[PDB]
Amino acid sequence: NIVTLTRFVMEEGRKARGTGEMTQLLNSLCTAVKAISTAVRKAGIAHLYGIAGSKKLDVLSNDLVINVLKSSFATCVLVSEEDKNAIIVEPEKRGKYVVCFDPLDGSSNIDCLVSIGTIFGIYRKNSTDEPSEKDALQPGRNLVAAGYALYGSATMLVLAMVNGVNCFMLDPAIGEFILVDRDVKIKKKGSIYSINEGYAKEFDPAITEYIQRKKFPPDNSAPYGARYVGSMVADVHRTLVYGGIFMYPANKKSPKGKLRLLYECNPMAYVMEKAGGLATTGKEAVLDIVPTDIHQRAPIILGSPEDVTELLEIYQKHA
Amino acid sequence: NIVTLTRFVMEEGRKARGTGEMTQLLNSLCTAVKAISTAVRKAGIAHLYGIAGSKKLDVLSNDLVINVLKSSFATCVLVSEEDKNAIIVEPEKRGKYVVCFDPLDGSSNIDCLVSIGTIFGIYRKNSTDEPSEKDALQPGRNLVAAGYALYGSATMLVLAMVNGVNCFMLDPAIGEFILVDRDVKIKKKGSIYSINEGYAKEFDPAITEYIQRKKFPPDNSAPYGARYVGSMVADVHRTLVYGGIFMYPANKKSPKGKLRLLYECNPMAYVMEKAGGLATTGKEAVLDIVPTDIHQRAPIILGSPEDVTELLEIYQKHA
Amino acid sequence: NIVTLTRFVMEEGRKARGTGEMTQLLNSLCTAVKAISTAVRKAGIAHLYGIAGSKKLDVLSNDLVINVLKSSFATCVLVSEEDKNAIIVEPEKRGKYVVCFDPLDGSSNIDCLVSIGTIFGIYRKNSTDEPSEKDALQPGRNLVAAGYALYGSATMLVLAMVNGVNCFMLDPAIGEFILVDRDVKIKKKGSIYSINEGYAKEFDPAITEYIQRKKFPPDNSAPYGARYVGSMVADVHRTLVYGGIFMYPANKKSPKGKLRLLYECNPMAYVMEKAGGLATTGKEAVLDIVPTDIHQRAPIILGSPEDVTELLEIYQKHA
Amino acid sequence: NIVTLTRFVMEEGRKARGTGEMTQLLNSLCTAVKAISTAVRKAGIAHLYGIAGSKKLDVLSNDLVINVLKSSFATCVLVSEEDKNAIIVEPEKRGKYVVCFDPLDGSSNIDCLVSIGTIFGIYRKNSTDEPSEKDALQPGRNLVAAGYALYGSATMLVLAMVNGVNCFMLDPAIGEFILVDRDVKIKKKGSIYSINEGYAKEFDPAITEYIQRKKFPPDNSAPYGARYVGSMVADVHRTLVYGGIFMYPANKKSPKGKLRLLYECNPMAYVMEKAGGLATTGKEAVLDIVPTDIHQRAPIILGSPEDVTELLEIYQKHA
Ligand SMILES: Nc1ncnc2c1ncn2[C@@H]1O[C@H](COP(=O)(O)O)[C@@H](O)[C@H]1O
Ligand SMILES: Nc1ncnc2c1ncn2[C@@H]1O[C@H](COP(=O)(O)O)[C@@H](O)[C@H]1O
Ligand SMILES: Nc1ncnc2c1ncn2[C@@H]1O[C@H](COP(=O)(O)O)[C@@H](O)[C@H]1O
Ligand SMILES: Nc1ncnc2c1ncn2[C@@H]1O[C@H](COP(=O)(O)O)[C@@H](O)[C@H]1O
Ligand SMILES: O=P(O)(O)OC[C@H]1O[C@](O)(CO)[C@@H](O)[C@@H]1O
Ligand SMILES: O=P(O)(O)OC[C@H]1O[C@](O)(CO)[C@@H](O)[C@@H]1O
Ligand SMILES: O=P(O)(O)OC[C@H]1O[C@](O)(CO)[C@@H](O)[C@@H]1O
Ligand SMILES: O=P(O)(O)OC[C@H]1O[C@](O)(CO)[C@@H](O)[C@@H]1O
Ligand SMILES: *[C@@H]1CC(=O)N(CC)C1=O
Ligand SMILES: *[C@@H]1CC(=O)N(CC)C1=O
Ligand SMILES: *[C@@H]1CC(=O)N(CC)C1=O
Ligand SMILES: *[C@@H]1CC(=O)N(CC)C1=O
Ligand SMILES: [Mg+2]
Ligand SMILES: [Mg+2]
Ligand SMILES: [Mg+2]
Ligand SMILES: [Mg+2]
Repeated sequence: NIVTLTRFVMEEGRKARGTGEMTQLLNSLCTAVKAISTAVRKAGIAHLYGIAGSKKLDVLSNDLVINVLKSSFATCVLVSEEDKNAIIVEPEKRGKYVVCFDPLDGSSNIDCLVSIGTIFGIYRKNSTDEPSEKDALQPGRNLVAAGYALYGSATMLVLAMVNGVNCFMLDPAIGEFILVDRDVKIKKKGSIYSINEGYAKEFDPAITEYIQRKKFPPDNSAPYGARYVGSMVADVHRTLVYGGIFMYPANKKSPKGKLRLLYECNPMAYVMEKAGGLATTGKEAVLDIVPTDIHQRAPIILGSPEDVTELLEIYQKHA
Repeated sequence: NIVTLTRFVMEEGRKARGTGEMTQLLNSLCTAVKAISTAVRKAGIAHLYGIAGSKKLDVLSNDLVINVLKSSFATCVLVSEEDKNAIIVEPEKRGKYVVCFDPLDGSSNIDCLVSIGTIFGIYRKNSTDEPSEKDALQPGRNLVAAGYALYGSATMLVLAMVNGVNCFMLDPAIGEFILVDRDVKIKKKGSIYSINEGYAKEFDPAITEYIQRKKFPPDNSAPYGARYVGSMVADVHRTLVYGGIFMYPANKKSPKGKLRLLYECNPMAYVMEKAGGLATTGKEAVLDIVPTDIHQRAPIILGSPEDVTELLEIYQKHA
Repeated sequence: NIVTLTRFVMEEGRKARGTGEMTQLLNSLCTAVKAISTAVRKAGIAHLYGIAGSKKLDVLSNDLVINVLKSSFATCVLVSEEDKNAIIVEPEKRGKYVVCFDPLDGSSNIDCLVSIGTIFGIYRKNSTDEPSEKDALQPGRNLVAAGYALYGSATMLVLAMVNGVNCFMLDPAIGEFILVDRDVKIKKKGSIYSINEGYAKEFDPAITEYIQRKKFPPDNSAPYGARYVGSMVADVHRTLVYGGIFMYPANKKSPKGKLRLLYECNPMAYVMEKAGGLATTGKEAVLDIVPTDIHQRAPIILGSPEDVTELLEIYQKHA
Repeated sequence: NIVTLTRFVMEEGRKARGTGEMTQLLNSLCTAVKAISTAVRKAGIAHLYGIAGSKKLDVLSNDLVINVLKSSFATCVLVSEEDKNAIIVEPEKRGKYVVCFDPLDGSSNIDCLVSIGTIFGIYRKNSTDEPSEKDALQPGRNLVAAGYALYGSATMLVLAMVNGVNCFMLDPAIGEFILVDRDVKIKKKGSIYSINEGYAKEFDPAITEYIQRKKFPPDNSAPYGARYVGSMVADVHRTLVYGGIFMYPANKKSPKGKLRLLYECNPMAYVMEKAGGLATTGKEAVLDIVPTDIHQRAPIILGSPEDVTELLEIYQKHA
């Protein structure tokens, strides 16, 4: 039997005996992602170019996520990469979930048709205080659900929750995601490393050494191949699906790293851990950082455990 | 006024006073590419997964190109990356054009949702001999038309002919490509370099030196950023659209390079030259190589002229 | 706030405090209908016509409904117009719902591109006996849910449940139904009558008289217009949405009428009553017939109450 | 070999040795019709209903036809049901063709999801005068091409030209029409008659008699079935494809009939004659009427020759 995402979410919801609030939240997200995907793939562009005489994607994207999420009646605080402040949802529309998201990531690559994606993280609100931005400032270890949709050759939604990681391909003919990979586990050790080497001159010494190992294995094994798409979601997904390592460590231009903690790193740290991989800054597990700002950045190295561990040891060694 | 690809091909055809054979050829290709794109984006996958109880993409892809091209009644010799021998078309279906193509490229990246593409090159048959594979063995300088379709965030067809390079976005809602960039010119000098550094230990000395320049500019300018998707069509298109350099030089694993001369390098060499860029092996212009085998490989460095020229000078210097 | 069908079903489910079984059932149906719609509108037909070298719609249709419904884990007995016997679902896949449906209706009109549709009725299984066909033999008054999807200019799903009738337009771009008409009420009296007059010579005398009234109003009011598409779902939907009357009374060729009781008449009788209209055979309310065979037929007159009542009075008068 | 509409138009163009102007015209139309079809089937409606916070179909429809047709550079005078005056195209955009069209017909049926369609007729401009509305006032016998697209269960384009009638199904997955019926011939005699009987009290005496024959065959043959969708394009297409007769004769409300001569009747008269059928007002062949106003109406009876002839004889008899 074929399993759609809507059924998958619904059975899981039933299993956990939820009141169905989170299920509605997940149904919404899932709707939002289909709307973004159709917009990404440029359906209807001929209208912009005057086919009948007569918004930018990342703005449209953000607006779909915000409106559809408010529509779920399941959230109370949203954080979007696109908005300077946490969005507090209106009382009449308020539920218990806090959702951090990046509506459209890798848009420095929309002119180039580069694979892009949406990243989401979902927290339960615990405090009884009138909902506020501090509700977003929870370490990633407290995620209830997290994943991303990727708009690449095809569109996939990957959703990690307490019980594993699942990939659902979008069948754009019928507007339905199809379970295709169940209980996904990253391989222990990979063959690909993924970093922007253009920063070779700002790299710290453990990264420099690690890059040399990959190219000239001190033990005379096969050198890793290199891949760097420049879309976190594209690169992380290849990592998840094929193994290897993905790095965005701190550099002089970005001394606390470049990627964002709340709505890029953490979600991906979460998918990686439930898939058996690791996600570190080099000094600490990503998921254990207690954030202090909703747009805080962090360095991140993630992927196959043996690989991330080999780099951690090099950071350790450079005491 | 909006301009579709079908109208663009047709006006150009009219302008050149063609008998309309090449126009039919280009209309077919354009159809084929839409069929591949819908298959790439996985429409109808739910059927494979048993939505109603009850082929691989690159095989499907190849079959669409062959059948649609035969359908144009405009070709006599096809070369596909997927077929060991040139396909000679049947007399009743025979026209004057020779088409070299790669039906689906970067499929080592379909499990990973990596952007993939189709690359085509079109030659006129000149000899009067019964059509044969030697009809494919023409230096790329003799191309009449060439381009690629990219299946990335969105689908684009790029078509270069004697009079410039044009990009047409696919609007999947109505099955129509829309002219979006006219007369495209690569910038003289870029900021991105694109190579698989995992081969750092097989690289020849001009490549090694060039990579160091990009990372540590001897003149203290800004270091290039690195991008490597691992799909020739994705990487070349970013190059075309944003400038920079793309390299696949020879290595010990691949001593004559890896990419294919007839249906990957040449088409891209052609798009690059009509867009004002360069495409060299390091010793000679790609388009001037007289091929001797339909699956011959060549090293290729291509992109922005100042950039390719800086590398050529380093090859020259290492006399 | 926009309301999708998935959210609508889910909130209603929550409201009724269901265990979510019926919700899964309704989610499935809703999926099935999108798959049928894409097949109806002929996506992918080029493959049948050899675009890459190398089932009938109503068979495909039936198979989608059966497989997707089994997939819901919510049903135990299915009745399809297409299957001679009730389908008993397997124990491991068994739930409490009995679903009578017509997978694709008005296919005598697929060669002609006539609007066609899917009709469904859902009963709860009450008896404790090992599920069997008698579980389908429930008067329509016991329906829990019922409606149809129409594949006409656009695709609409209409769903009637205890609390009213709702119409959801399919947005085929994102595979999502959008609530567009809430709590739909048929108008008391209409201006259109819908019957196949080609049977004028078999018509009983109350129908003959009623047809004359519509054309030559004995009171000198405006004569009704006539519409007869020949697709029950098309004609009933126009009735629902614009008012008037729809008739398929008994004739010599079909002495108990032509339409089917379990999976055409009853569902439509149910939509009509919750929308404020009537559905009679001429002697009794359709919804009160206790069926004795799963493929039993019945005469049906349905639509706006004043209109159906005017015809009932004529049947009464012809004592 | 599969045949797309674009190839079909192009080969025919080649065969007739056209300069390719009409080919561009037909390519445009074909594009326009795909844009209308996607709009009809309501892709993107969720945007109207606020999926991201934040025109009517027949207006949109009209605008697509006008802009795409101007885009062909092939026309000089357009007549649309929607515009009070002929549209004269601008000199820089001017070609030789006159196109009469009805952008979206049967919209009195968009609330009801009734099958609707677009009807077009194409004339060559013969006079040398500065193009004007009299260029539209040509009897239908002078058509060069004519047909309609139908938005019904699926979308079909039917195109009649001097050499026969051809039907092309739209495959919405790839935005391509597929030849499915070649050289279509209506059957000599049919079994269906199609008229709005609600006008029984205004009908002239030959229509009244003809209707009685269909229901009570004076020769004791089988009575015709009745079908009346209320969309000219739906009813005419069923007629073409299944045979029978379609009538919209004059009534007191509409003493010169209701349908329009330039952009409904004539095109359909033309398709019918090239398919072997007839199209009469009852006194004269539709195609031979010399129109005097661009929005002139005419009575029309059309379909299978034996059938139209049986009605003509009854009009003759009622001397
Ligand atoms: N659809 C679902 N899938 C997986 N887990 C869920 C789902 N719904 C609820 N849960 C678990 O049950 C908790 C409470 O559910 P709720 O009543 O929906 O807020 C959630 O925070 C999850 O831990
Ligand atoms: N559609 C077209 N676009 C651009 N150039 C064309 C086109 N059709 C023909 N040409 C030029 O005219 C030559 C002969 O055309 P043909 O008669 O189509 O083989 C082609 O090889 C091209 O050089
Ligand atoms: N999604 C729903 N929409 C409307 N009514 C429902 C829904 N789910 C359940 N109900 C009502 O609750 C009953 C039991 O629900 P269930 O536990 O899903 O079988 C159903 O038979 C309906 O009467
Ligand atoms: N694509 C076509 N299909 C069928 N007939 C055509 C086509 N193109 C041209 N013709 C015939 O050739 C005439 C002149 O063509 P043109 O030069 O396109 O205006 C047209 O009016 C038609 O009679
Ligand atoms: O150009 P850089 O510095 O290598 O940045 C690449 C990163 O930038 C982003 O687009 C911005 O978030 C990421 O998706 C991607 O990983
Ligand atoms: O793994 P490598 O050796 O870097 O190869 C990448 C290249 O391989 C291909 O997929 C094979 O043609 C190209 O599209 C791409 O440029
Ligand atoms: O040709 P008839 O006898 O008027 O039948 C029309 C009816 O037939 C069906 O196609 C068969 O169920 C109905 O949808 C429609 O109402
Ligand atoms: O309601 P009536 O008078 O039967 O009109 C039906 C006709 O009206 C139109 O919608 C108006 O052109 C036609 O397509 C159709 O044949
Ligand atoms: C496209 C445009 C751009 O600037 N890049 C990032 C290097 C792209 O991929
Ligand atoms: C996906 C799968 C694979 O092996 N790679 C190439 C390194 C992918 O991108
Ligand atoms: C199409 C084909 C057919 O026989 N009819 C029913 C009268 C159609 O509508
Ligand atoms: C829909 C709405 C309307 O008034 N009718 C025409 C009788 C429809 O079909
Ligand atoms: Mg981001
Ligand atoms: Mg290749
Ligand atoms: Mg039926
Ligand atoms: Mg009209």
